[PDB]
Amino acid sequence: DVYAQEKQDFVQHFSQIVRVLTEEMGHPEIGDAIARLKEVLEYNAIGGKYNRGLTVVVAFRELVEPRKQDADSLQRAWTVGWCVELLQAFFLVADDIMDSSLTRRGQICWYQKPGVGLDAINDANLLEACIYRLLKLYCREQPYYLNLIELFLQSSYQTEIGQTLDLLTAPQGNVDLVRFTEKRYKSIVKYKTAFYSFYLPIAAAMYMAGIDGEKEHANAKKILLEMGEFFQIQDDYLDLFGDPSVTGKIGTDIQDNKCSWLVVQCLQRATPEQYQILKENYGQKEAEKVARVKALYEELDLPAVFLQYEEDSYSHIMALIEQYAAPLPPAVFLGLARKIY
Amino acid sequence: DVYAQEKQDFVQHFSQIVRVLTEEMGHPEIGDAIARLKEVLEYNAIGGKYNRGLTVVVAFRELVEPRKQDADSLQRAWTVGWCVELLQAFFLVADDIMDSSLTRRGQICWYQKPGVGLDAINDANLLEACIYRLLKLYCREQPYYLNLIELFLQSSYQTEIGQTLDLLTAPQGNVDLVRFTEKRYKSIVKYKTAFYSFYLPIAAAMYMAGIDGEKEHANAKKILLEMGEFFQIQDDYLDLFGDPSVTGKIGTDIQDNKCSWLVVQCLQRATPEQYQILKENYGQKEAEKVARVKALYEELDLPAVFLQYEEDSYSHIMALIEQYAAPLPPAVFLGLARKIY
Ligand SMILES: Cc1ccc(-c2cc3c(NC(P(=O)(O)O)P(=O)(O)O)ncnc3s2)cc1
Ligand SMILES: Cc1ccc(-c2cc3c(NC(P(=O)(O)O)P(=O)(O)O)ncnc3s2)cc1
Repeated sequence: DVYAQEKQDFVQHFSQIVRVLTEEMGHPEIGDAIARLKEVLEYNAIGGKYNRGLTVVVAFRELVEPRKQDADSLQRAWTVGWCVELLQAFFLVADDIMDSSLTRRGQICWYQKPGVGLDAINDANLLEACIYRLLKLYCREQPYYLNLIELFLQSSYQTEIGQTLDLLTAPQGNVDLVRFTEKRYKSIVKYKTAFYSFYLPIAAAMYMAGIDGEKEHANAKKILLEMGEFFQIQDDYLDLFGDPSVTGKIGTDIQDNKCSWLVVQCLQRATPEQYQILKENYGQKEAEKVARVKALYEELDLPAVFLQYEEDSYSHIMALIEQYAAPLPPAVFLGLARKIY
Repeated sequence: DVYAQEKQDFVQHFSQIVRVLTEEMGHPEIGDAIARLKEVLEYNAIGGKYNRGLTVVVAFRELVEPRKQDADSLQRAWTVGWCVELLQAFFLVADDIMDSSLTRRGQICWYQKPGVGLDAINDANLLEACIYRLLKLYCREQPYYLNLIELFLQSSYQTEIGQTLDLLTAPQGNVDLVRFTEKRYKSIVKYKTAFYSFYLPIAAAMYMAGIDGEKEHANAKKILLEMGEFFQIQDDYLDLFGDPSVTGKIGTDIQDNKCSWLVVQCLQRATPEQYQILKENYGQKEAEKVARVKALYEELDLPAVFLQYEEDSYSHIMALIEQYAAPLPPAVFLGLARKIY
């Protein structure tokens, strides 16, 4: 991976991110808050694979004439990559509280730690605020400063809108399948995950590289939102049919009344007898009642529909790279495609 | 009031704010989210006196040569005033959840409405996001655009930091009076309320007027943070000794283990017998155990200490206006002083 090359340099820069967000050394009065902020950063922004933030860095290598990769330019790319990870950490701390999740990456969610609770709401907002403090501290003089601020702000808004739509669509506690439509599913994915996950990191790299034209961004967006769509559809598939060792942790999507790609397809493909069997069994705790939905999906050959979808989507993404990548190097999109397929 | 003059024009502009944040008319997919956003705006940003947002407008009249008050400049001042109110609504929706409050302005807190609950966390973040959407929609071309974005972002961070400090200082459930010190109290007030309440609206007016020098801002800040300090100390006093009719709703500060100005003074002024009587009775539900703290304050003549403090603070604020207002018209600060004293 072009990712395992930049990784150590990215994780090591985190120490600097933290030092600089804590050192408010002129103001001793707020010392205790700043220590809490340190703890929030370290618990919530560390632990994952850093795919989104690393993408900022990789794409920045690929886009900027290598003679303009002076030590400070890369300082800035590492920082902006960390900004994407902090935005992510803000979303997830807050989502975990809204979902009443227990763990995140097999670790206890921050709001469930003894003594944190709902104070995590302020902590989450502090994660988000750290983004603009870093952008100012590192990128204030740069011609892309305002472009980046607007990008991060816009990425928050799109994600929050998507979250609202998700929350209206699948309220934990209300089995209503009439809400689970293909259009709604696509819409949730695009706003809630694809913009920040796929558009944001590439677009940030673009602006840092001086590539600020609206059409270029619109062109990169069209490719990258499609990738985000596929990426989430594959997550929904693996959640149930992923070999749970190769994958991670067993999936709870059906139990949670999620607007999964699977239930969406199931509903489109269903005798009126089938819809009832789903109305009855979907969103339940009972293992044998989730084993029964798994069998209704298997019986509808949705794994084959998925495999069929994964191939079609792969050709489509390549047609899109062909058509919309220029004048960015196609490898910017292709590295991403390779990681997700 | 120079405030009751601009008020109707400010409240009426809210309809436009809302129309423009809802009309995402090109994107029908997100219709349901946008309707939820409308409901969140209307429930949480309407209902108070609009003192902070109005200040933006009043100060903008006083600061800009009246020949530069074309209909669009005032559109923008009304919008930026509404931005300050939305920032406030973000803080309060989120604080109410963190405090487990029941009502806000005798009305049911948004997170306690049937069907909202912890989804209010996303709603709060949407309130905050609306600020930057309005700034973009109305002020994108203006030379003060970036200055305003940074001001709002900085005001969020200061407030969030203050909130952390508050939460560490007075955890509901942990009677620890060793944390309640004058320095800590002042620090909480300055970060948590004074910056957004007093500095922010004037500073926004300043930038819109073209007054962007760092020293001018530092000068206005020094006056305005002092006013914010007094304003909060007066709130803590009225909370207990306010005639509850003239004031509003009876005060629960002692019950809630708050870092009130009153307990801070009480602790400084206390035989070691007194400290025990406070250690025992502070933070309790029982009416007769809150009636007992009220009597320990009365017995220490803290109402006289307050009256003494209010006079000293009034002279100090006037000395500060004299010294630091120039070259802004002293009336910018004096209108505020008149409203709070
Ligand atoms: C921009 C960008 C680039 C790559 C990714 C990928 C995430 C991911 C992935 N994610 C897994 P993880 O590696 O266990 O985090 P998940 O935790 O998101 O369910 N697992 C396997 N391959 C990939 S590729 C996500 C976003
Ligand atoms: C910038 C600025 C300007 C004026 C104020 C004032 C708020 C306020 C006030 N606030 C009362 P309210 O009028 O009942 O909102 P509170 O709800 O804040 O406890 N009550 C009486 N006078 C004043 S002056 C606050 C901030």
